Amino acid sequence: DMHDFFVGLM
Repeated sequence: DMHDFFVGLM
């Protein structure tokens, strides 16, 4: 999901 893009920010 596009929201997963945040997990990659971590």
